[PDB]
Amino acid sequence: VTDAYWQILFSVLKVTRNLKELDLSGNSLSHSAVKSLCKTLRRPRCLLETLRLAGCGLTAEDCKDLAFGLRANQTLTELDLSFNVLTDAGAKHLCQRLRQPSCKLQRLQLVSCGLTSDCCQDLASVLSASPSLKELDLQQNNLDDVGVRLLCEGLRHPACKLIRLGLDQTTLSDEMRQELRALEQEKPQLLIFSRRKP
Ligand code: NA
Repeated sequence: VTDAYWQILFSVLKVTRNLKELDLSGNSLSHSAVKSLCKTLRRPRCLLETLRLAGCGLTAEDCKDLAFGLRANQTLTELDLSFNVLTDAGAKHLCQRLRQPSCKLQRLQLVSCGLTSDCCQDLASVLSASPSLKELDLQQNNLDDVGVRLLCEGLRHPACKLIRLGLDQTTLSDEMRQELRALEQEKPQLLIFSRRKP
């Protein structure tokens, strides 16, 4: 799918009304496509509350353009970036924006994005300073005890507001698992799920 097409597609979006959910999952988005989309997100009338970019071929550099295009947006509440090789570098660009008080995302999914323990400090930073984040899906990533313990510091922060955290506990030490279960009692309304655990 060619750049000229994308360019015209995102121009059609700016002039259609009460379009509140954009779902491009499955479409490979070139870097030209990703920059165009950053423009439709930076028009002040962007009525978009849900943006789904799962399995689109996004890379770390696309996260920079994405976080930049959302600096002046306070309407978007769902973002799906699952199934893109974003790496901890991509996740870092995103966190710098999610951590802003101006950003009020509620649901973020980063399922299967190639994240490791390296990004958990930037994630915990979001956890302990986000005014509206209620759902963070980190399933199907390679987080170990190093990373999860940094997440727990963000979870225990009295400002943290998460109610659902998708997190695979497959390779965590039993010490780690116990820390996670103790946190069910310090934060009674946080649910820690995993479709990968029976
Ligand atoms: Na925030």
